[PDB]
Amino acid sequence: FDDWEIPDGQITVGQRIGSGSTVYKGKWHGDVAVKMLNVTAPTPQQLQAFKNEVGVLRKTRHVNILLFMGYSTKPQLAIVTQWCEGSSLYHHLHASETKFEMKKLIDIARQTARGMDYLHAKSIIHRDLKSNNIFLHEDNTVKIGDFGLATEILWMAPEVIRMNPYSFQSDVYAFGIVLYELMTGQLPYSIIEMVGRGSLSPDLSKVRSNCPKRMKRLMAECLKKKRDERPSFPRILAEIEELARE
Amino acid sequence: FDDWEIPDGQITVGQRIGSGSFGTVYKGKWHGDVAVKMLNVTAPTPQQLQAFKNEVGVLRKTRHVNILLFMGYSTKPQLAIVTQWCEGSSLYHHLHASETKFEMKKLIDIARQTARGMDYLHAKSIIHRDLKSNNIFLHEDNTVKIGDFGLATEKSRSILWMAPEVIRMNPYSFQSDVYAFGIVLYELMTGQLPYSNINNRDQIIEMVGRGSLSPDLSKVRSNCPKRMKRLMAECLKKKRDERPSFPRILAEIEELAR
Ligand SMILES: CCCS(=O)(=O)Nc1ccc(F)c(C(=O)c2c[nH]c3ncc(-c4ccc(OC)cc4)cc23)c1F
Ligand SMILES: CCCS(=O)(=O)Nc1ccc(F)c(C(=O)c2c[nH]c3ncc(-c4ccc(OC)cc4)cc23)c1F
Ligand SMILES: C[N+](C)(C)C
Ligand SMILES: C[N+](C)(C)C
Repeated sequence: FDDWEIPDGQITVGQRIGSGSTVYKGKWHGDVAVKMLNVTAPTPQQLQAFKNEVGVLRKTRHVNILLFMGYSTKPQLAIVTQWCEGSSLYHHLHASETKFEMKKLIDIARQTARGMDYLHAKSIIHRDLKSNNIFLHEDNTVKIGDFGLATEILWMAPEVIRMNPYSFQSDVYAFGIVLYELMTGQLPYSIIEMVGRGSLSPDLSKVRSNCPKRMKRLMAECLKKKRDERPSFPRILAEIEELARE
Repeated sequence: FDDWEIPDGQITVGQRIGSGSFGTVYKGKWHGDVAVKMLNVTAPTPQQLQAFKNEVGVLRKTRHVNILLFMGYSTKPQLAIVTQWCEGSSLYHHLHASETKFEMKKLIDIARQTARGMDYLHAKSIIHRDLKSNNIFLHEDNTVKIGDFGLATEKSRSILWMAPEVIRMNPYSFQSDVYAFGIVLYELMTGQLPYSNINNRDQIIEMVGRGSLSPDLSKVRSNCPKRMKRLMAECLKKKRDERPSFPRILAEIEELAR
């Protein structure tokens, strides 16, 4: 707690970047990102829950997840992480329209899976995984974010729509959707009633022609309508590592 | 300009930033961060190349802290211009997208640095023609840098920033640059663009062009100092001959700031 607190005198909040689970670029012993949560003058109960989550993030460390640097309470709850100069995967794919070579697509998927596997090995469900939460850092690594505050549509699993209902398996389906994004350059269904009941699912015929057959199949496994039929991240990750070498 | 050429083997073109004046802007690497503007030209004819080289000729001799530092050019695979990177994006993005709220003193500072940049360009016989918030950049070090002033003679041979005589036609001049600067001041002091309520282009053109419609000065901040508002109005005069020059604009600002 205390040792991770970044008093508001120590940090310069800069340009507003956008919204997630509200994000600014900032300064604190170098560049950072600061997420301002929608809370000021927290009640003791909110403060407590917040301290609990910061308790989890404190102990998370992996090259493929956003590095946690500290939190603030005044004037607003906030979370500070390292800055990712390469914007988000969502921005790269659907806005600036960057076209990565298939090697790079496979690489991004792999790094994402490494971070997700790590989170899950740490008993952290993401619940919100999407191309918007996948940031590209200057060193060319990929960092998953927005996994904080655990205990507190295009990427949603059918069971998560037709209400837990969240689970590790629903995370896996989100990752399937990200794979779809990577291999079609598009978002799916480009509704709730139809995906929830399993008569509508992402159109896999759309995927790139040079997408390796094992990637396409893994995407399909991750996107299965009944969650028990989805592969865990340990197996997802091994399968990606095998095919990337093959 | 052999010495200013940057062959494609020396630059790593990165993420697309957007479409500025004359071309498309990417972030890149060349002995550090750079911006590269890719012009809409590949396989230039000898005449395009020559025109482009003359322009590089001007750019290589320009140097002022309130204008993008020219770093060099490429001819292949496509014509390109390379300049220093501005980590703070554009004035336009700050005021209108991320709705950053500057204190009045920074607003005045931004107006001032821009004036210093514009004054510099004009002292250099360079007409901007495209001055707007979209091409006024905020550097990491908190300086402002004007861009898109490259290629003057090629433009020679955005309606919201356009002086009347430019709309109702080459009617470009130093004075129309001045009118543009006035629109930036309007943006700075009102936090908004002019004619915001008017969802129709050809309306703005016809009326502004004829002198019956002009930016609404009643919308400017309470805390905006009288001389700044006055200067803003002098800059926006419909008759180009009644606009001050940048030497006068800059001195007026230097003076009201103190
Ligand atoms: C340990 C993680 C805690 S968390 O689960 O709560 N996630 C978290 C916390 C705080 C943040 F600020 C962010 C966050 O969004 C970014 C962080 N570092 C970035 N670096 C760069 C861009 C970014 C630039 C430009 C963009 O273009 C629109 C998009 C994204 C975003 C971030 C975040 F994900
Ligand atoms: C010597 C001047 C020659 S010129 O007349 O041709 N101008 C010129 C040349 C080449 C360029 F790349 C640019 C140019 O646009 C930027 C330059 N350095 C930037 N640094 C940062 C953002 C920028 C980030 C993020 C944004 O967020 C949307 C917006 C703008 C743009 C530039 C430019 F103005
Ligand atoms: C402990 N941590 C620095 C890895 C977040
Ligand atoms: C010489 N310089 C124009 C690049 C500054």
